[PDB]
Amino acid sequence: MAIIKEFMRFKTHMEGSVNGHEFEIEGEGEGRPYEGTQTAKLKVTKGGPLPFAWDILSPQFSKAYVKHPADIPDYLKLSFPEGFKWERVMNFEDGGVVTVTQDSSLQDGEFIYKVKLHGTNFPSDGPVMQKKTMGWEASSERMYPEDGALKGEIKLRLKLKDGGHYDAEVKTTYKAKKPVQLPGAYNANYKLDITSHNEDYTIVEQYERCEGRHS
Repeated sequence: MAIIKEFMRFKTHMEGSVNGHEFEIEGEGEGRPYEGTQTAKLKVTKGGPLPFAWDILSPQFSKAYVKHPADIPDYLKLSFPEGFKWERVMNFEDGGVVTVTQDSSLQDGEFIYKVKLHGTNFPSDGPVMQKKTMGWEASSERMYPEDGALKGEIKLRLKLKDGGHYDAEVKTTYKAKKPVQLPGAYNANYKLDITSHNEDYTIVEQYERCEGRHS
């Protein structure tokens, strides 16, 4: 219940199910919220090893860490200490769907994230269930004010191991727990990398850089 410092830590917990496969993940991260950089270390605590591509989970692990110029109100930083919630749908090009709900708060000097995720309708021979993906390309989320919340739309592109790409259309609503100043439409430009992973992807490290700007 405080301020966002130049250096901030986070703890995260995810409960999810993908194609009937139940799991939980606990993680710890850190970064520079005003620089727009962060890292996270995630561990599968239940249901590992996962039978599907880690990549569908990585974008679910932190919008307080977006670099904003002074002219674009930082709605999601402004939401603290009480914080914000978001809800997302990812529609993959072969019919697979992920939905996610998340709550973000600031407690005792650290961000606390709680994530719930459903994935379903991934084909058994597709790249997610066959683990044939190799990270996300850099992307730009179009952010805009609507219904008193901040909305985001992204066309995400997953690289495939054997060539080509696999797309998801992503729509998210981000809502502060109390009214704070919304921005005009802008672009949130992300690069998310898996920096390490053990054999079976039960311990994974990620890095993300995100900066908001006007096009």
